Amino acid sequence: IVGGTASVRGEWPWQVTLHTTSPTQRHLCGGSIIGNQWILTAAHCFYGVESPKILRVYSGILNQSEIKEDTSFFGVQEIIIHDQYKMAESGYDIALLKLETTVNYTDSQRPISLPSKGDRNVIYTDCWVTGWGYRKLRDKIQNTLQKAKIPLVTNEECQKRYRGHKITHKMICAGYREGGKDACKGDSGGPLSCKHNEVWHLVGITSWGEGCAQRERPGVYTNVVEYVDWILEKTQ
Ligand SMILES: CC(C)C[C@@H](NC1CCCCC1)C(=O)N1CC(F)(F)C[C@H]1C(=O)NCc1ccc2c(N)nccc2c1
Repeated sequence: IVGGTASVRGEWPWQVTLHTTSPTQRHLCGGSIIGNQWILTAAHCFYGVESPKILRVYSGILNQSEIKEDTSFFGVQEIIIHDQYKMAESGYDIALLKLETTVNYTDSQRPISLPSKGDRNVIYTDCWVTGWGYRKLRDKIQNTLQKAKIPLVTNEECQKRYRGHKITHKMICAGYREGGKDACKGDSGGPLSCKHNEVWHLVGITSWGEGCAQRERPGVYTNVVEYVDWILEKTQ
């Protein structure tokens, strides 16, 4: 996250850190808890991932430095990538991880609600992006989970900013006209979380953007509402 601030423990309980362990352990991407056995993340996170065997899901993490060799993690049974997925920028940037066990929900591990039936035309004005990504181009993964509030921009506006890409109704964009606050490399797969009637909803999945916090270049997110039928198909 660019232009963000540190979170405090327990603040974003659906946030997970997805680690790879090949060739060595490191944070690969964010994700969100959407069910007891289910994490929603981005398809592009899996590019160099040989199989589910090398992955580890950590919940309840504030600082990456907390994760030690005795820190409990959830194994991944299955990575379900959308059948039409090809590359982040061409859309369908959505994956489910089916975990090897069911999370017992606690204060530090909670689900985030999908966008609700009946809420398709709701205007979300309290959206937040979270993760351990870069604070600049050519940075590193950050220790403390970062947060930044970011306004949604219309698809029309987003297309005018990305005239070399096909922005579709299955994407949603978010950013300030002057930049300064944005998601970045390593925030991939984490939530764009929006609070409506005091209930949080997973509105976006961090996907791609041109640079990070560059002016007039918003973040482009997977528009979760348009995949709710696909999610429910795979999770039932
Ligand atoms: C060629 C470009 C059109 C896209 C390209 N630009 C990044 C910028 C940072 C250094 C690495 C390359 C891009 O995003 N990605 C390349 C890819 F498809 F392999 C994966 C994807 C990526 O890095 N996802 C993370 C990301 C980056 C910038 C973001 C951002 N600025 N806002 C919200 C969300 C943002 C999320």
